[PDB]
Amino acid sequence: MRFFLSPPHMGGNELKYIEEVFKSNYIAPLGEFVNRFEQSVKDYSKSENALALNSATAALHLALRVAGVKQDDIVLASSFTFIASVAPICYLKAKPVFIDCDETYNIDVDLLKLAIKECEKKPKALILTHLYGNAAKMDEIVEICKENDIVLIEDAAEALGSFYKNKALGTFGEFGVYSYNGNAIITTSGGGMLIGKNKEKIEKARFYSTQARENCLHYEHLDYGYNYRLSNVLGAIGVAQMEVLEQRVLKKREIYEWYKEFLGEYFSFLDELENSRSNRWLSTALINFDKNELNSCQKDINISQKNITLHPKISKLIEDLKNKQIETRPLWKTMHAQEVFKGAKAYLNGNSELFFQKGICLPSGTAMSKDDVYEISKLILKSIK
Amino acid sequence: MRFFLSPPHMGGNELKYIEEVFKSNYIAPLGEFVNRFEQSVKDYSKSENALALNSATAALHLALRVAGVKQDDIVLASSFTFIASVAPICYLKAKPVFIDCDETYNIDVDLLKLAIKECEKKPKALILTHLYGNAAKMDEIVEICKENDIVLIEDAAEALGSFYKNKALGTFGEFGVYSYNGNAIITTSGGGMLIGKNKEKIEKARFYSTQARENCLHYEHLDYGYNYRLSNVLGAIGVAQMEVLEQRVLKKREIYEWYKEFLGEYFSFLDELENSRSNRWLSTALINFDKNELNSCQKDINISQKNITLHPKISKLIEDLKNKQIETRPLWKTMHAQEVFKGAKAYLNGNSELFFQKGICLPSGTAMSKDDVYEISKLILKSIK
Ligand SMILES: CC(=O)N[C@H]1[C@@H](OP(=O)(O)OP(=O)(O)OC[C@H]2O[C@@H](n3ccc(=O)[nH]c3=O)[C@H](O)[C@@H]2O)O[C@H](C)[C@@H](/N=C/c2c(COP(=O)(O)O)cnc(C)c2O)[C@@H]1O
Ligand SMILES: CC(=O)N[C@H]1[C@@H](OP(=O)(O)OP(=O)(O)OC[C@H]2O[C@@H](n3ccc(=O)[nH]c3=O)[C@H](O)[C@@H]2O)O[C@H](C)[C@@H](/N=C/c2c(COP(=O)(O)O)cnc(C)c2O)[C@@H]1O
Repeated sequence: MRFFLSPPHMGGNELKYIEEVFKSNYIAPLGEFVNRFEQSVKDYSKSENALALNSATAALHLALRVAGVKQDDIVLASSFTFIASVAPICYLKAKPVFIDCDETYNIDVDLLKLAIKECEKKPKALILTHLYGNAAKMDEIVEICKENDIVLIEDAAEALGSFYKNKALGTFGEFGVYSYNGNAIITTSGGGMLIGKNKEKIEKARFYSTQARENCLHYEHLDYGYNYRLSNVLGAIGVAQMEVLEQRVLKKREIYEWYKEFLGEYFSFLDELENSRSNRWLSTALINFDKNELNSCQKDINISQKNITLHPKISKLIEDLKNKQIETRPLWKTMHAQEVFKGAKAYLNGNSELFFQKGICLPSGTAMSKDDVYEISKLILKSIK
Repeated sequence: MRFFLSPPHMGGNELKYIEEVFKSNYIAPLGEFVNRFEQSVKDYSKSENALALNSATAALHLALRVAGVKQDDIVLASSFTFIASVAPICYLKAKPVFIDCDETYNIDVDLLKLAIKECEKKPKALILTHLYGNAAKMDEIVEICKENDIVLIEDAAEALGSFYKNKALGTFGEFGVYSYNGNAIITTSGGGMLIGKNKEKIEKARFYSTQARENCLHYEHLDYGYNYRLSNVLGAIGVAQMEVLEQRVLKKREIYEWYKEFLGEYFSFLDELENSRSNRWLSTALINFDKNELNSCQKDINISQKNITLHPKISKLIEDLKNKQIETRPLWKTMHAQEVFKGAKAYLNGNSELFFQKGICLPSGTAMSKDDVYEISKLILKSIK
């Protein structure tokens, strides 16, 4: 393939810091660059607490554990998301209630109110995805969660570098998670950060992350925990990648603006919320789309596996570009159509399914030039007419 | 500290292979060195299947999941072990039944038979620790598990490089796990390998390891999974470390033989099983110990948190050596005395608690010379008389 969605983009101080790790001989999930990695996420996000982990999935698992979610507790979540977001609900055997999205790709604010209202019992938490870097309607969701005493866990796994009203996505919730998996805006080759408001709670996540050891020489355990802690070698990568995070954000936004410029007449590019700044982690576009097709229903279902057919120009577009060795992908297939979540409760308004029909993820690698985006865009244009 | 239990010992091709990873641009939990890492574990262990993961804890979690352990299923396990071994029982909300150890530090064979006999229902699996690299009585345990249709999962997390009757520890069970955490005989700075007999099953673990995706472009999920997959950068480390594994094994055994030579008159060093080869991951020694103190009881309890006092010469020995900047540690404090496992069923014969009293983990780093071991040993001798 010539172009991937969002491959690694390295070329900083990664090797240099890794060599410092080798010199230290802390070849372990702890050490100076774990610490520095967490410092850098605090410096950037302005969250006061950060815990370097091996994945954002782990971060969410810990956020939920530390929030006191138990078996059969209700956890609200975004339907329009990647399964990692909600897999931890399954780990804790909590009961997921999935909620459709709005014009930002994120949980719809009125559906949220509906879903909470109709829970058979007070929901304990909400995992809010910020899909593709886009901010959800935070003042509203935050307030709703405050009003209902719902722990907000922002899943900003795709949204490191996104902002709403000058605040880092991740810093509104009690908890925030960022991914540094291989295709994230920056990477540790696999990694994550759990940030949060409560220093005790984060430090409790920290305790869980290293097998729930009491502070003593022998092994003493009042609870059970995990091995979730991030490798210091990978922490080094994290540090060097954090050095270019903002540069990456700035570039992903340029690439999106380019796509808009080359494809604007023929695709719909939904706007980020005024008073936000999406990291545009992937540039996405909707074909044959009118915003007034949104909210074509308001219902709750028990989920069944559902086959959703791509708009024909999307499936052709994917195939055409694949033949020219350009990776594109459908938008995330809603959890409300997934077999894994058979039986679980979901609120629909039609939107996530409609986005899956008409949407596409475009190559958004920050190593691409304008000319790259240009040649990709004209193959996209060739394909559709 | 001048000497740690088992720090990283690098100095091979680690940086070289990491640089190859950077050149590849697979800065992700997949790629060539993940693959090569798994190949090397197959070449060495002779297991036909290997799955590179971020920890041995993950490996065990997957071994249990894939074995079909469900909530409230009984899982037998070693008491004398590190909590990571049994934490996955907790993840699946299975019911642990812990079993005391014999003169090898591993599950006693008769107690095992007892515990199985008295289970309120057929136990689904057994997680057998091979403590400190030492082989448990495999022909017996294997047979017992076969007879009772118990899935044997060897926890060889500490025993990479150990053998029983010419077979790699890890390759007797349906599943085997190895750790490459920061203090293991070799390291990836955090990592593990799930090996096993059944290629389907291992590949099923593989599927779970990357979020349980159906093989298609869009995201389609019939089940939920994890993010457990190992980083390719760390895989590179694994490959280069696997190149010295046997050398390390050979060295750990030398160091043990040295400790025996310098401390033999004053400590008891229990022998590995004839027709085995322990990796001697840590050199361990028992003070004021007679083998006939073993099996001083045969009872089942419901666990309560129990304070076990070190033999005074052990606690003094630890303090004395700590003051000379040498790390020593007690032996692993049995799960049958841990608060976390309050209420759970445990079979005792006295042995694990007696080993905790009189035992010590000695510095066993493979970078140590004979002179190092010598100077450590005479400080040990100074301390005890
Ligand atoms: C391995 C990887 O990159 N995983 C991310 C990805 O999953 P998936 O689509 O299954 O992965 P693939 O694209 O098949 O993986 C191929 C890898 O090869 C790499 N690559 C390819 C070519 C090359 O030359 N070099 C290279 O390295 C790619 O950049 C990529 O990382 O796509 C998802 C959208 C991401 N989402 C994670 C997520 C979580 C959980 O984060 P966690 O992954 O646990 O940190 C929580 N919530 C939400 C809303 C999330 O979205 C995953 O982190
Ligand atoms: C981080 C680490 O090394 N963890 C291993 C260790 O846990 P713990 O005692 O809490 O760790 P500490 O010694 O406090 O960690 C300090 C780290 O700093 C490193 N270090 C220190 C000085 C230096 O200069 N450089 C340096 O890097 C050390 O080598 C060490 O790795 O000691 C346990 C005995 C190991 N056991 C794991 C296990 C599992 C699960 O394996 P997993 O860890 O999930 O791969 C399943 N079953 C069984 C029977 C197991 O035993 C853990 O893998």
